[PDB]
Amino acid sequence: EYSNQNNFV
Repeated sequence: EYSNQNNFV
C-alpha cells in the first residue's frame, strides 16, 4: 500500500 499528499503555496 502506497499513500501520498503534498501542498505548495
